[PDB]
Amino acid sequence: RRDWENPGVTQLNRLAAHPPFASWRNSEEARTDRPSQQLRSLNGEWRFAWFPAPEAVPESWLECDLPEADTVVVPSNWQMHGYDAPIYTNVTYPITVNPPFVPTENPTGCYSLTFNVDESWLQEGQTRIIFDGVNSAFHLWCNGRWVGYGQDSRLPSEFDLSAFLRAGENRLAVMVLRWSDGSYLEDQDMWRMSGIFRDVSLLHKPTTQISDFHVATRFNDDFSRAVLEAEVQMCGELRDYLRVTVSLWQGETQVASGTAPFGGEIIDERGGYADRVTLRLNVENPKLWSAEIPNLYRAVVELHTADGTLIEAEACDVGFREVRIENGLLLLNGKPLLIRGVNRHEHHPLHGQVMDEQTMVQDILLMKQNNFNAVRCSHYPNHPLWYTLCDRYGLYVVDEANIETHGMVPMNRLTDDPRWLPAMSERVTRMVQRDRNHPSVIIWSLGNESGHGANHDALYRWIKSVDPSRPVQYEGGGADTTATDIICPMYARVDEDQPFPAVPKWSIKKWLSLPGETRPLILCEYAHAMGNSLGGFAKYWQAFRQYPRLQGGFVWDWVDQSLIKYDENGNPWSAYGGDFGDTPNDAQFCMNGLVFADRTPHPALTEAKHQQQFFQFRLSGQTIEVTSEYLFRHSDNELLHWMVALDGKPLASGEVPLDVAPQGKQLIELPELPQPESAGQLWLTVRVVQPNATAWSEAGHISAWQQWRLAENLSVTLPAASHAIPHLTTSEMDFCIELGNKRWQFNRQSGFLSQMWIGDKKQLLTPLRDQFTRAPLDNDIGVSEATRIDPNAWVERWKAAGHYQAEAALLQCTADTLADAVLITTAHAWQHQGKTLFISRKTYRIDGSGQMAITVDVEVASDTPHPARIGLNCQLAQVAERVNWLGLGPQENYPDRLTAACFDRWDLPLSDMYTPYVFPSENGLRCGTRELNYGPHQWRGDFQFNISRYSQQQLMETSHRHLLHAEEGTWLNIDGFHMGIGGDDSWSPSVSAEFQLSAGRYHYQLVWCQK
Amino acid sequence: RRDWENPGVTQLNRLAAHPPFASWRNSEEARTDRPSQQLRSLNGEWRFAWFPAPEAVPESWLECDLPEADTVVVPSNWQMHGYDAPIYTNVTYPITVNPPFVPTENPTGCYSLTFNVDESWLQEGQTRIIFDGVNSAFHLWCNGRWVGYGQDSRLPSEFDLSAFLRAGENRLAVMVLRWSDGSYLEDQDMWRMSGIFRDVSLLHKPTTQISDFHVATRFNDDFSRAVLEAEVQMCGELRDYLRVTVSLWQGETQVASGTAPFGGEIIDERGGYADRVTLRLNVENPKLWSAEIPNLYRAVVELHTADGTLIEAEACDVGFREVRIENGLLLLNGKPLLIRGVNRHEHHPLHGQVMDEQTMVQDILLMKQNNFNAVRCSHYPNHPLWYTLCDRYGLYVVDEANIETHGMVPMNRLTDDPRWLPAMSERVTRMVQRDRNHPSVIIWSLGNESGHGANHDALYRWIKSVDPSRPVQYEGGGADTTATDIICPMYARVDEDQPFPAVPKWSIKKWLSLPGETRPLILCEYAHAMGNSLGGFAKYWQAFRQYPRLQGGFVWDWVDQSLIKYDENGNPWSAYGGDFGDTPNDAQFCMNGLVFADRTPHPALTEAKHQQQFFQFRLSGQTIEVTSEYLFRHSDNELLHWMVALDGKPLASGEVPLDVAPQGKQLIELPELPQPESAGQLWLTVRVVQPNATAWSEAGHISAWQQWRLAENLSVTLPAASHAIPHLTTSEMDFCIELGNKRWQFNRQSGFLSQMWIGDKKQLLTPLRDQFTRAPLDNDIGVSEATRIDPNAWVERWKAAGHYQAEAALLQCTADTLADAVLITTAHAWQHQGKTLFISRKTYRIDGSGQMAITVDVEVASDTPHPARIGLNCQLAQVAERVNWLGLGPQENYPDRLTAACFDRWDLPLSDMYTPYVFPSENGLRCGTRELNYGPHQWRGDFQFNISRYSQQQLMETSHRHLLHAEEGTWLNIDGFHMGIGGDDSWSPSVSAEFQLSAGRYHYQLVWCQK
Ligand SMILES: [Mg+2]
Ligand SMILES: [Mg+2]
Ligand SMILES: [Mg+2]
Ligand SMILES: [Mg+2]
Ligand SMILES: [Mg+2]
Ligand SMILES: [Mg+2]
Ligand code: NA
Ligand code: NA
Ligand code: NA
Ligand code: NA
Ligand code: NA
Ligand code: NA
Ligand code: NA
Repeated sequence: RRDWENPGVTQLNRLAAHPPFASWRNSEEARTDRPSQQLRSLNGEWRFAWFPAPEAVPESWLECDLPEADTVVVPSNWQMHGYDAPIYTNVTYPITVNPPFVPTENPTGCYSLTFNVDESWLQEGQTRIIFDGVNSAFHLWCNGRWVGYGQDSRLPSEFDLSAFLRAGENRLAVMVLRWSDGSYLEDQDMWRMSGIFRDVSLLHKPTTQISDFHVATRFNDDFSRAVLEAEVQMCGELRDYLRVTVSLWQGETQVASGTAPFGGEIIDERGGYADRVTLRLNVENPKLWSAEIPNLYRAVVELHTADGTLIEAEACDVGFREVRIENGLLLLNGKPLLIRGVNRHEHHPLHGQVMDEQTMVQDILLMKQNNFNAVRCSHYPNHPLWYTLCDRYGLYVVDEANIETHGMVPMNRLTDDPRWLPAMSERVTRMVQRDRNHPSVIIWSLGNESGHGANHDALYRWIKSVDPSRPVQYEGGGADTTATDIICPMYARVDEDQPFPAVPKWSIKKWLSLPGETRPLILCEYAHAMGNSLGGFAKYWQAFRQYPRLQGGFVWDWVDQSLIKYDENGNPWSAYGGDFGDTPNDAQFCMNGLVFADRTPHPALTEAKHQQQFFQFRLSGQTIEVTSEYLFRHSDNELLHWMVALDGKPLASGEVPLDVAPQGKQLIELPELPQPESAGQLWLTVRVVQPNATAWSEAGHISAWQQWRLAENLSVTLPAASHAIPHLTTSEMDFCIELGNKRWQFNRQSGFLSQMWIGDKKQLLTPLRDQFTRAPLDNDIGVSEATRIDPNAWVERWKAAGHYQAEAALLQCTADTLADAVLITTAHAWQHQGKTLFISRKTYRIDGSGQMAITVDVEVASDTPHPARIGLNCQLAQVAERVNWLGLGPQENYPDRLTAACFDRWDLPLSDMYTPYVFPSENGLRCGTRELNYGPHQWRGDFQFNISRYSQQQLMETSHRHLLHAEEGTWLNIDGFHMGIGGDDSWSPSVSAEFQLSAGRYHYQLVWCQK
Repeated sequence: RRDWENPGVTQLNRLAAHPPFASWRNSEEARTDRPSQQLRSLNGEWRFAWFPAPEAVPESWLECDLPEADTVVVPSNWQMHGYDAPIYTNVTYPITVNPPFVPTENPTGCYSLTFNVDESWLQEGQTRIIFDGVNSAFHLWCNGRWVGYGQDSRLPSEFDLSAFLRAGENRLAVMVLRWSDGSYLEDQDMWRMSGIFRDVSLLHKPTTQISDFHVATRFNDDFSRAVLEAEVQMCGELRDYLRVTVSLWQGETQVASGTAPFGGEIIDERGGYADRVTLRLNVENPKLWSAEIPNLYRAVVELHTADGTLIEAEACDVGFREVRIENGLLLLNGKPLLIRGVNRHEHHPLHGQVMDEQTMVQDILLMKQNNFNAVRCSHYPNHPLWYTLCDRYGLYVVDEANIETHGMVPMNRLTDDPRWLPAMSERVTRMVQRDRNHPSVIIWSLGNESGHGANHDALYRWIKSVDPSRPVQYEGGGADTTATDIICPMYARVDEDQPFPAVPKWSIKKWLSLPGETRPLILCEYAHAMGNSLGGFAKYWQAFRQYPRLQGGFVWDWVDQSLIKYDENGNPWSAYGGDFGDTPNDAQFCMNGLVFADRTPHPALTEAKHQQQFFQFRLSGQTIEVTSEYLFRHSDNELLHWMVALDGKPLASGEVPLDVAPQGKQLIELPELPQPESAGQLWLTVRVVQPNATAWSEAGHISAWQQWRLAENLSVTLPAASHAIPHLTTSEMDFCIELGNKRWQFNRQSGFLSQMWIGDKKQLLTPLRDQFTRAPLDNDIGVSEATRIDPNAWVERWKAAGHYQAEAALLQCTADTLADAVLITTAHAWQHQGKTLFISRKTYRIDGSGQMAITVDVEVASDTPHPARIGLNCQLAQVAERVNWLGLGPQENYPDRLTAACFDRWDLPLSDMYTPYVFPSENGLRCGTRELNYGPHQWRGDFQFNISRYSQQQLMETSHRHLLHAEEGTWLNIDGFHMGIGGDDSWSPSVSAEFQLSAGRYHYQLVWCQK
C-alpha cells in the first residue's frame, strides 16, 4: 500500500509516546542525570542512497548495502549534502494541492546501518529504536524484515526491535519519503527539506517497566507549601512485591520521598488501574521556578521490589511553578508575567534543520543576554534537548504542535474536516505526552495558521482535560476563537485597527475591551524583523507596560533562514529562496531574524534588548528613580553606572549598587555636578552592569541603560572675524569661489555643487545633489511571495509617482558677493510627466574661514506619496578608515528605531557604518547627528546620515550582499529628514503616520568645512 | 496486513459520511419522497460461505462463486441461519481481553453477489455501493479487484465502484469478519452476532453533486418567526453557472424558496468555501414539530445551472423545533419536556439484529399507544428508517454513538487512551454527519458504559462545535462528568442513595441539588423491566412531576432479546443466554423488556402506560379536575367517560367532552349520583377516550384512566340464622365436620385441612397449608453475570435462613362444638436447624350456613429475612375454565406495582391468570381482592392471589416456560400479604422498605363457601 497517501495511516507498529527515558539501572546515575548504558546513540556515519521515487528502490537494498550508496553523517537533511534542492516556499504548498495524494516523483532517501547489540540485550529485555526526527514519513526494516512505518517530522517514532535482533551484525534499512499526506500538515513558512535530521538511538528496557509518568505541582495560597503528585504507569507482569518510589532531590539532599505498591484508586464501576500508582509528596517552602531564577529539583522514579531490588529508574528535572489565568491575567506563581519573547525556528546555515547543543546554547545565551525571557517553538515540537536547556537556563516556552495548513483554501479546509482529526490529534497528543513534565513549557499551542476548525476545539478540550496545569492557545481563525485561553494575534498593531473581514486584527489595546472579552493578550508574533526593520518596536512596549492585560508577545523572529552556498573560488555566501533552482519560491522572505544565520546580530537586536529592559528609570532633579520589573528576584547582581558629558566630553561619573526588590523602587541622588559655562548640552547616561558572571552572561554585562538631557547652555559667542574674503569667478557654465587653496565649483546648468578642491586634489566624484528616495527596504517592497505586484506598497507608490525617475529642472542659480563671502542661491523642481513632485531652494554661503553654510528649504506636493527621505548625497573622492560623529550610535538607527541608540562621540571603522543585510537596501543611517567627520571633511548641523562604499543605486539593483562591489570613493547621504522603516509586518504599509514625511515644507541647514 | 487487528485502520477507501441521499433527477419526486431510479436496492438472495478464519478462505472465491456456498437472504446475521452460534454475554467480552488482537480462529463470512448494472450508469457520473451494516469488519472486492475495508457495525460504509464495474453482470465479494479491533468498542449487553445485517444499495450520483447538506431552524423569542438555514456542499466541476435552490414545502404549498451561486462568506485569511453555499429562508408562524404534533415541512435541495438545468436533487423532512437547555431545564420550543421514554434495541426473535419496516412500525405504534414519547438508541446508530418513522410518527430520539467498552478494566482504559481516539471519533463524527438533519433526534449521546476518558471530552466538544442545536449527553464515569450537558444516571433511585466509590448513584432528588449542580437530570436507564418487575415505577413519576429539573427517563427496556429455537417436534420456544451452546453466557439477563420478543405485552407495560398519562386528575366532592400535561396541543381528540359502580355493579355513567388547553385545567361537575342503601363501596372510574383514529391509534383508544373510592356503606346486617348445626366426628387421626352435603376433614397429626367434600366429591389434591415463600423473581435472584454468587440477594437470604425447607411443627390442634358451629383451633411453628422462623395460629369456624371462616395470625422472627409472602396455598382438584374476582385487575399486579390495576368485577379464562415469563417465577398475582370465584368455590376477605396449573415448586425448578407442564388440578395461592417485586435494578435488593413484610405480626381472615 501507499501509506504516505492516506491520512488514516500515520504509523504502523509504533510505540506509544512518553517522557524522555534512559532506563537507568542505578538510582544514583539517574539522580545525577549521568549517561545510561541502556541508552545508545546510533548517530554517526550511515550508508545513504538517493532515489527519484520509492518504486525505484531495488529490493536488494533490504538485504544488503548498495555499492552505489555513499557514506554520510546522520542526523542530516539530504539537501545539505547536495542530493537535491531544498525549497523555500512560504504559503503555497511545495506540491500540487490534491490531498491526500503527493507527487509520484517523491524523492526517496535510503539510509542503512550495520550494528550489533550487547549479548544481554539478546538474552532478555525490550530493545527499541528511536528516531527523534524523520522528514516527512518512513518505513523501517531490520535484518531484511519490515518493522513499521511513521509520520510527523517533529516528534519521535519508536519501534520494538526485540524480535528482529540477532547475534553478530544487524542491519537497519530506512526508506524516507520527502512527501507524504503528513506534508499537508507541515506547511510552515520555512525551507522544505527531508531526511533523518534528528538523533537515532537504541533504548533497552525491562519487560516489567516504567512506561510513563507525570509530575504535577500544586500550591497553597502563598506558595509556602506544595504537593508533588506523580502518576506512574507500568507495562509487563504485575506482581505484589512490586513498588514505586518517587524521591525529590535538591542537590545532594533528598527533601521528600514516597513509596507505594501498584494499584490506583477506584475510578469507575470496573475498578481502577492495577498497573498505575500515584505518589504524593509534601514539600515545605519550595524553591520556585521562573525564567528569573530557574530553581530546579530532581525527581527520581524507581520501579523496584518491596525488599530493595531496583528494576529500573527514570527521572526528570522538576520546576515548582504554577501557571494560571485569573481575572484576565496570565499568572506565574501568582504574578502577572510580561512576555519578552521571540519565535525561533531550528535553523542552521550549514546543517539546515539539524540542531546541536552548541547552537542551542548559543541561541539561549544571546536571547537572555538581550533581555528575552520566552521563546515560541514555531511551529512544531523542538529537539528534545531544547526543553532541558530552557528548563535549566530559564526561559518560558510555548510548545507548539506540528500542524500548519496555511496553503489550503480556506485555511481550515483540513482542520475542520473530521477525517483529518486522527492525524491532527496525534501531533497534539504525542507532543503533550512527550513534553508535559518540562517546567519551562508554560503554554500549549495547537499549531499555526490552519484557520479555525472543529478539530481545533476537540483538541483544545483534550489538552484541558489531560493537562489543566498549562493554558492552551491558538491564533488561527481570528486569534480569539473558542480554542484559545489567550488572545494571541500575529502582527496586530498597537493603535491601528486592520478590520480584515472575518479575521480582523484589532489594535491590541482595543481588542482587550471588546464587548465580553476578558482574556489576556499576548501576540504569538509581532515586530516582523525582516531586514532593516523593527520600527515602532518601542510603541509595543509602552503599551505592554501600561496595560495589565497586554502581556507582551514573541518577536518574529530569531534567526535568518539563509543557507550557505559557495562560488567558483569556494567563497561562501548567504543564499535564500530560489538560489537552489527551487521554484516557485518566495525569495528573501525566509530571512526575518534579529540575528544573521551565523548568529551575528542585526542592528534591531539592540532595540529589542533596550525596550525589553527589566529596570525602568525616571529622572527628577538630582534624583534617578529605578523601578524593577522583576517579579521574583532581587537585584543581587547589579550596580548602576552613571556618567555626565558635555557634547560627548566626559565631565563626571560614578557608580551605585542596586538594592531593588521585584516591583520595588530605589531613589538615587546624584552629587553636585561641576557647572560648565562652556556652550553645549549636558547628557546623563546610566547603565545597569552585572559585576558577576552567570550561566548566561559574562562579568561586566550591561543589561540596561537610559539617557536624559540635563542642563543646556546655548552659545551666544560669534566666530572669529574673517581675515580674508573669498573671490568669485563667473562663467556662463560655472560659478567658482576661491579662498586660500580651496575652490568651490557650481555648475550653472545643473545648479549643483559639482566640484571642490583642497589644493589640486578633487573632493567630489559625483556632484552634491538633493535626494528624495532610498534603496527600498524589505518593508518598502512588501511581499511574502516572489510573485506579487502590489500598488499599495511604498516602493510601488514611489515608482508610480516617478520619484526614482524625477529629473531636476533648474529654476534659479544666482551668485552675490557679500562683505565677507559669496552667496550662491539655487532653486530646482523635480518633475515627472509635467508634475512637480518637489521643489528645492538653497543658498550656499562661503565666508573667509572656508566654511560652506548650506540652507535648504524643500516643498513636497501634498498629493504625491510621502518621500523616503529629504536630504543630499554625493560621492566623495576620499576614502578614509574612520568615521567619527557626535550623535546617536554607535549602531545603525532610524527615526522609528533609535531609542536604543545613545547620543555621544562615536568613532568606528568605515565598514561598520555599513549593515550587511543579505538583501541589500538603505542601511547604516544614524540620526540626531550634530557633527560628522570623515577624512578632511566635517559637516555640522542636526541631520541623519549614512556613509559607505555602495551607492543607493547599487544597493537598489543588487539582490545579494555578496554581489556588491565597493565603488570608487565614498558615498555620503546627509538627510535633514528620513522616513520611518516600519516593521509591524512586511507585506503592507507599516510606517506610522508620525514617521511619514508629510509636513509639506521642510527646512534644514548644514555647514561643510575642512579639518 | 491484519487490518481487523489495528485500531489505527478503521477503513480503506471509504467515502465521506453524509445524510440520506437518493439523487433524484426530478424535483417533484424528491418533494414527494417517491422512489428514485438512481437508488437501487441490492437486497435479496446472495451466496454465502462460512469459514473458521480468514486464512481458510480460498483465493478462487474472489474470481468466482464457491460450489459449497449456499443461497441466503441478505441482510441477515449468519447466526440466524445456523452457520455458527450467537453469544449472549453482558459485560465480559466475548473474546480474550488483549487489544487490539482478536482470536486467530475468527469466524469469517464470505458473501457474494452477481448483479447487473446498466451501462447508462457507467456512461456518466459516479456509481457507489452502500452497506448500511456489516458486523463487525469487512473487505470488499468487485470483479476480483480489491475495493476497500470498513469497521463500525452500526453505520453505513460507502465505496466508489465506478472504475470496478462493467456493463451487464458484475460480482461482489465481501469477506466479513466476526471479530476485529472494532469489537473492543462494541461490548453492548446483547447478542453477539455478525454478517451483512442491514440494507445494501447502489446509488448513482452525477460527477458534479451535492456531497452534503445541513438544515437548521432558528426562532425568535416566541416562535412566531423562524429562519431556515441550509448549508450545501458540492463535489466535482465547480463553475460560475452552478446554483443551489432550496425550497420549503408544506404539503403541496411552497412556503419559501431561496436560490444562490456557490461561494460561502469569507471565513479566514485564505478566503472561504467556494464549494459551499448557505441559503436562508424566512418562515412566518411556522408549524412547530414535537412528539405531540409531528408537523413536518419538506425541504428540497436542487443543484442546478443558473439557466434551469437540474443536475440532481436531494431532500429531507424538516421539523421546526428548538432544543435548548436553559436555567437547568431541557426545553422544546420553549417548554420544559417530561421525557416518557424507553431504551430500545434492534432485536427480532427470528431475524436477530436485522430490522424491517413492519417491526419498526409495530414498536412505534405500541410505544405511543402506551404513552411513551421518546426512545434511546441503545447503544448505537439505528437502521436509517427508524429516524424517518420517529420524525413522522413523533418520538423524541437520543442518537447514540456505537461505543461501549464495558468489559475493560477499568471501564475507561480505552476511552482515556489517545491511541483509541481515532477509532472513537469516527463512531461519533460519522453518526452526526448522517443523522443531524432528522428533527426527531434531540440529543446526541457519546456512547454507553465506557467509563469517562479524555477522548469523551474531545468528542463532546466536537459535537458542541459542529452542531450547537442539540444537547450532548453521556452517562459514563458518574453520570455527571464534564462530557455531558445532562445528568443522566442509569438506575439511580428516587430516594435512596447508593454511595458507590468514585461513581455513586445518588437519589435523583438529591443529585439535582448537590453543591454547584445546575443541570437537568434525565435517567438514561431506569426501572429495569426484567421478568416480574417495574415495582416502584410510580415512585419515579411522582418525583418527575414534583421536581422541575427531574425531566423523566428511559425505561430499560423495550423488548426481551429472546431468540426462537425449535424442539424435536418442530415447535418453537424462546431461548436465552447459553441456549445455543454459547459459553460463557449471562443466561436470561438479555430479557429485560416491557414486551416479549414477539411484541406481546408484559404486565409491566400497562403500569408504564398508566404512570405516563398526559392527563392528571383530582377529585373534590362532585367535581373532577382534569389537568393536561401536553405542552403544545389542545385535547382536540379526547372525551371523558366516567362510571360509578357498587362493588362491580354499575350504577351510573356518562361522557363529557374534554376541552383542555396544554398545561391547562378543566373542571367537570358530576351529576347527582345515586345513593344505594345496599352495602358496599362506590367506585368512580374515569377514562380518557380518543373518539377519532390517528396514525398511531384506533378510534376508541383509551389513553388514560383513574379511580377513586366514593361513599362506602359498611354492611351491618346479620346473616340469617342457621337452621342446622355441623356435626363433629373425632378419631385419633382426624376431626371431621359435616353439614348437609358438605364435609371437612382436619388431620390431627399435621394440623391442616386435608380434605373437603361438596356433595360427595373431593376438592383437594394437597392440604391447605401456610406458605411464606415464592418462586424467586428475577429481582429476588439478581446476578447480571451467572458467574457471581451473592449472599445479599433476597433468594439467597431466604435459602440461608431455611425458608424454603423449614417444616411445620404442630403445637396444637383442637376441636370444640359451639352452639351453632364447630371450631377448629391450630398452631404451627416452622423451624430450621433449631430456629423458629414463623408461628401460625388459626381458627376454622364452620356454622350452619355451610361457610368456613379462617382466621390467621402469624409471627415472624425479627431476625429472619422478611418473608416473600404470608398466606395459604393448596391444590384444588377442580380445573375450571373461568376465574371471577372482585378486586384489582384485570392484569397481573403486585403491591409495589398495582396503580394501573382497577378495582371492579373481573372474569377471565384460567390461562390469563398465568403470566408466561420466559424465565419462570411467582406470577399472575392480583391484589386488593375481596371476592374470588373458581368453580364451586368462593373466597371472601381482603387478600392477594394467583391461581394456575403450576406449583410454586415447579415454577421454582423450571428454567424455561416451554418446559412447564400443567399439574393435576389448580394451584391456589391466597395471601394476606405479599412482598414487593422491586425493579429499580435486577442485580441488588431493590424492593423498597415500605413493601417489605417486616411488621413482625400479621393478621388476615378468609371465608370459604360454595356459591
Ligand atoms: Mg499516512
Ligand atoms: Mg504560514
Ligand atoms: Mg533511595
Ligand atoms: Mg482496524
Ligand atoms: Mg454494558
Ligand atoms: Mg422550479
Ligand atoms: Na502589561
Ligand atoms: Na518569513
Ligand atoms: Na545590587
Ligand atoms: Na536590492
Ligand atoms: Na419534572
Ligand atoms: Na440486560
Ligand atoms: Na376533545
